[PDB]
Amino acid sequence: IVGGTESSWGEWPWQVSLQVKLTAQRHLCGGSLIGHQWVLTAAHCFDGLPLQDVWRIYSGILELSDITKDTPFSQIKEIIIHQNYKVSEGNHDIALIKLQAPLEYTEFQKPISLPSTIYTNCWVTGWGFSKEKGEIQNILQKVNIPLVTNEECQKRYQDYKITQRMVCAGYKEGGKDACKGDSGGPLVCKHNGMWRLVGITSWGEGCARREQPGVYTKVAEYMDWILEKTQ
Ligand SMILES: Cc1nc(N)cc2c1CNC(=O)c1cnn(c1)Cc1ccc(Cn3cccn3)cc1OCCC/C=C/CCO2
Repeated sequence: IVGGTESSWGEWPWQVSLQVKLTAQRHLCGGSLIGHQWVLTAAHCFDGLPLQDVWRIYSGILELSDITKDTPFSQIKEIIIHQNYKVSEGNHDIALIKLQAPLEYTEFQKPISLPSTIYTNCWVTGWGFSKEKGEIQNILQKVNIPLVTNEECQKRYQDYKITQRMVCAGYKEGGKDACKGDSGGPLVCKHNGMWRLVGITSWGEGCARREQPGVYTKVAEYMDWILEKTQ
């Protein structure tokens, strides 16, 4: 997250960290807990070698440095990458993860409600870079960013097709955005006093540049797919 600040315990209780354990262990992507046994993330998080039994999913965590061998984690039972996703391309950047065991809902880990509206009060969170050529951040970062219309987003990225299945968010003069390592995490907005998952963090040209909004997978346009794959 560029231009954000530190979050607090329980503030974003659906945020998870997707890590890979090889000799060393590292955070690769964010995700959103959507049910006891389901996490939503970005398909591109799985672009690397499809190694077996390396992923560890951490929920109810604030600081990456607090993770040790005794910290509990979830494991992957199944990865469901959207069938039409293609590597190095934007469309359908979405994946479901079924966990090996159901997680309990607590004060510190709870699901984000899925969307069924002009959203105000939208936030993006994660442990990604705080600047374009940066590094993973230790404490979960948060930033408040306005949505832009798809017509405006398309005007900013005339070199790509911004589809109705994407949603964009950014400031005209930049400075606040998601970045590398935030991929797969949530873009949440308020409605009726309740948080809803509006987007999955996907892409931008650079990070936080003026007139270059972040591009997110628009969750509402994947609800039929989510319901089909989870039932
Ligand atoms: C979350 C995030 N935010 C920003 N601002 C930048 C980020 C990021 C982090 N995002 C990634 O690193 C990343 C890797 N693959 N992808 C994203 C998929 C992707 C999505 C969209 C597009 C362009 N497009 C827009 C509409 C249609 N197409 C391209 C994609 O992949 C090509 C390679 C992506 C490289 C990204 C480097 C910078 O990464």
